Amino acid sequence: RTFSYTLEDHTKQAFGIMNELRLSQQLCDVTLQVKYQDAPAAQFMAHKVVLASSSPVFKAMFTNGLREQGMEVVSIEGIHPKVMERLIEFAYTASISMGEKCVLHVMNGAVMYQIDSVVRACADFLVQ
Amino acid sequence: RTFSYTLEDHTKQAFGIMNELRLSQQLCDVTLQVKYQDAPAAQFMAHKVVLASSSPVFKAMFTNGLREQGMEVVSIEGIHPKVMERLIEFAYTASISMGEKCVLHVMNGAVMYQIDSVVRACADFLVQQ
Ligand SMILES: CCOC(=O)CCC(=O)O
Ligand SMILES: CCOC(=O)CCC(=O)O
Repeated sequence: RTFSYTLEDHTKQAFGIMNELRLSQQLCDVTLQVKYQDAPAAQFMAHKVVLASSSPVFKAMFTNGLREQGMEVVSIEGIHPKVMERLIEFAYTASISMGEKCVLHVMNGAVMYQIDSVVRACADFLVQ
Repeated sequence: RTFSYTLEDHTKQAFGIMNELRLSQQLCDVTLQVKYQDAPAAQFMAHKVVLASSSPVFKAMFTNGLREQGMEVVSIEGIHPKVMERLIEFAYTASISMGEKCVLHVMNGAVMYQIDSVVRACADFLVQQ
């Protein structure tokens, strides 16, 4: 015979533990340093493979050229720290929540990293 | 006003991409050397984050002390490569499949790494016969 099993919500469970390690700042290999004009400088630790799984730009960024081993600090301009936070939070939880006055900004940052999922979601809200 | 959104199958999508990165050996930070008895040696590269998310044992051994961040080679003992390769494939696909005269072996390695999900499924197959 042959025996097969599939834990249905495993990915949801496994991703929740991935977010835990991200808040616990454990097993991280990248540090996003965001700098926007007239904005406090931010700093976001994350896992390269997790961001690469949610954005083709993060994936192409971390798999091309000479990459730092252990911990790679990546400088980032053109996106506000608050927007870079919601993007990471979506990648780690598959959920994104902002105010009415920031959907356009989040949508723009979503396009900058080709997170197509929250691009279309921001579109449905703006033109409701 | 507020806006909320939830990609329900996102976690399945991102895990599929993470399985590709494993099969392409890109961004991997651990290499598991599995030599069981006299079986032919085998190596499995993976991401410590993914393994820590599916196994509390892998999480404990990757998030304690000072690990040489870069590419850690870890020797695995007491488990057969065919079973190990399947536990890794479960961690990246959430699906496991093996033979009948075999459920005992992957249940042991699953118990060895505290993957309760597939431990109960194997136990519920031995009882049901
Ligand atoms: C330019 C900063 O404005 C924002 O986009 C704030 C982001 C947010 O509150 O979700
Ligand atoms: C000793 C290795 O045990 C196995 O993994 C058996 C594999 C199988 O029969 O499907």
